[PDB]
Amino acid sequence: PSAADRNVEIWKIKKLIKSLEAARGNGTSMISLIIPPKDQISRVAKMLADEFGTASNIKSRVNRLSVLGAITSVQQRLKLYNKVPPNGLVVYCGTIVTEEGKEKKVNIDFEPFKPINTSLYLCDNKFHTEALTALLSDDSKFGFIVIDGSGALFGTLQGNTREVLHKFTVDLPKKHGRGGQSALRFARLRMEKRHNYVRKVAETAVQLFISGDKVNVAGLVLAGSADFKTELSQSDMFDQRLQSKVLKLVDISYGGENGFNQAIELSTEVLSNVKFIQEKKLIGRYFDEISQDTGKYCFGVEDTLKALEMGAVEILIVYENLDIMRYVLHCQGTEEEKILYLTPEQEKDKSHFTDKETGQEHELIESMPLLEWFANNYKKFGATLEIVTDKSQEGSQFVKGFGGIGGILRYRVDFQGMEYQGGDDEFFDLDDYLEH
RNA sequence: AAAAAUGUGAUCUUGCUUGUAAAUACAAUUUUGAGAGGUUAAUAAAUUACAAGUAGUGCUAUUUUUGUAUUUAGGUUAGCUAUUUAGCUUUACGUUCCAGGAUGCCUAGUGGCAGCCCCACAAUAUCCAGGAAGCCCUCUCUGCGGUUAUUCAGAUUAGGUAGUCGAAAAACCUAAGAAAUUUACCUUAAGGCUUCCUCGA
Repeated sequence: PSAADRNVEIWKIKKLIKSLEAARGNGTSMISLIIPPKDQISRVAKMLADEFGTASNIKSRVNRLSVLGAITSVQQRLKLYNKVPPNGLVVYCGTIVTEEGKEKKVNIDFEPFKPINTSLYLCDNKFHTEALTALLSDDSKFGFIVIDGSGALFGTLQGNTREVLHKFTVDLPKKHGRGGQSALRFARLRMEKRHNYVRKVAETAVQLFISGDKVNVAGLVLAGSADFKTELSQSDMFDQRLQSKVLKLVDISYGGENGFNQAIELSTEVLSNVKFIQEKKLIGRYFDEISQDTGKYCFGVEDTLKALEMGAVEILIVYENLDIMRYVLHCQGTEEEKILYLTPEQEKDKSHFTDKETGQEHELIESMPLLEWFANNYKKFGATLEIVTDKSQEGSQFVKGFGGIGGILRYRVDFQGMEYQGGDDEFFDLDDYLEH
């Protein structure tokens, strides 16, 4: 957990994904390997050796060469490291085709950030970036509490990554005491005392959840048996404003990386559901503002860039599937530089770059996507960047008018764009000139 | 050394046994491979002096004379072996090397030899046959050499895993196996397939 250092890793990952997708390999020449942490190398190596034997049996005399080369290449890199480093390793090997019929060979190994037990090895015509994108996802990990009579274990789950933080054990007074009699329910009193310790333990677990007056995980899930967790969940000290956040309580038996794991799996599907309703709560708030007719909320692709420059927008909303990117255009005269936002249809015809309705003359030299730009620069703007999907009806509503981007203002501002959107000076060509 | 003899009762000074004092090479060969603790154990003779007993002698014990001088010297501690002739150990009797002292006897001559104490006649037993080196067994180096946790990293294999071999090796040690190899098992998803009627200036 290091500031900015994590971001650098993210940068390399996104760059890698774009390059991996661009390159296409014929046949079975493309090999992708992901090695999880605390996973023995020898099992992996043996698996690679077994794969090598299979290729020989193929008898292709063409395909076999390509398959053997890929296998041998990955093995050489594997040989260099005696024991696997924490957070695992990712290795890509194979043969790819580049511009002008040139052959390009690739050997990349690096230490991935926070990927546990991916166990992915595939033979295919292209590299798989799905594991890489998991790291990139907006949600911030899952926090799990597994509670049992004989002990308590704490850990976190991110994507398909399993983490164990810390565990401890306490004991309830199990032996009643046949020989000594108090006869009166001193034991009940003892139980009551036990009850307070269970409460305190709850209180301590909660303390773990929040550090630095902040919460470690977006969602926290607790599990247990004999209703210790249900009781555990509702108490004044235990909630710490986090009680509302927890969705499912799951009854478990024989907990100890057994049955306890099952509780985690069911809770996660629901936790994803809370995000859907969390967005909905935002939505209800959004509609109330609409009723108000303040006009504080803005819309339009160009409006958002302008909104950030102003710095008046508290919340920035973007979609992963963004159909709008930033393109720089050269005038026929060559004396003037032009900036415009283009739809995928417009983006595809790079050489003409002309709108049918007006006959506009545009030439495209270099393009910079808006999604990557907004995420990198939101901090200087002061706005908060949030990512949402169009699955929700409200998301669809944004699509009909505003588009792939959304914006929220701290204070009511008229802004610029279409007349419904704001001021009439919707577009400008000033930015292109600075670059050139 | 041989001889008057009062004597001490005429007599002798005790080879014997008993108690006291001191002689009777070291090293090598074997044996622990070595150094070496256990050279473990056990337990050995004789010559001279004193007392007792007495085997001796009467304990103690005395005189004259003779003799340069009877001084000797040499050797024995001979053994074993063979029917006989004769052969023939530095003495082992764990193994092995080396003393050999006492008694008394034979060489004081005779034959050979210049001569002799030499060879023969060499001579009878004969106390100890002693001393020395060597610990059939315990620790160290480990003499068999081994025997090990293993890491390997390799070798060897078509290659893999194991074994074997090698290597870096935790450790341990132990009374000369005089040691031996055949070593396996694992994996191959589809492999490529045609013959019709000139007998052409």
